[PDB]
Amino acid sequence: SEQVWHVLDVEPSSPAALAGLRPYTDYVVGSDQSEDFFTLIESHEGKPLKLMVYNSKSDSCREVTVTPNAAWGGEGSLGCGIGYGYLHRIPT
Amino acid sequence: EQVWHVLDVEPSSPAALAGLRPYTDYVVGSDFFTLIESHEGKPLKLMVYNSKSDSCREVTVTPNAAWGGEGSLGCGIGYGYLHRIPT
Repeated sequence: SEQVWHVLDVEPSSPAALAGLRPYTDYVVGSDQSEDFFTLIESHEGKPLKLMVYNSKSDSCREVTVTPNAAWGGEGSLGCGIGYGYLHRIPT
Repeated sequence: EQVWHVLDVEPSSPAALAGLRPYTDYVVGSDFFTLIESHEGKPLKLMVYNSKSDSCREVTVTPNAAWGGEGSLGCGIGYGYLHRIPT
């Protein structure tokens, strides 16, 4: 129940991108109020969704607002990849 | 028709997190300072030209006056182009 979802690649102009979610430095640590991430994203299709987001480089938490939209034009409803806990990315 | 030249970009600043490339990026869309202030703690969509790629891309930055540093972006900005010479 203390699950963390690591934001990976963020497509340009995706719901995720408009919300300001940052590839590989941001982690979704909760909504603003008991549900997991995927059913939340599902159940807020077309509706704004508040999220609490930890960033590793700034080492700090912030509020972010996202509207999932399966019709944004690409894959999914957010247009990002997501990892469980932490995936280790090597900048090359 | 205005353009802003991105200069120095501090490590771990909102501009850095947005992926602003120092000295080669130019904000060419969506004054700029007012727009920054009015988006304190809020994502701002920018259209950015880079001079190595000769291509445009959408960037999203989230200014943060509290980022712990001067301003709320933590980059230097010039109007149009500032002719800096690395020496």
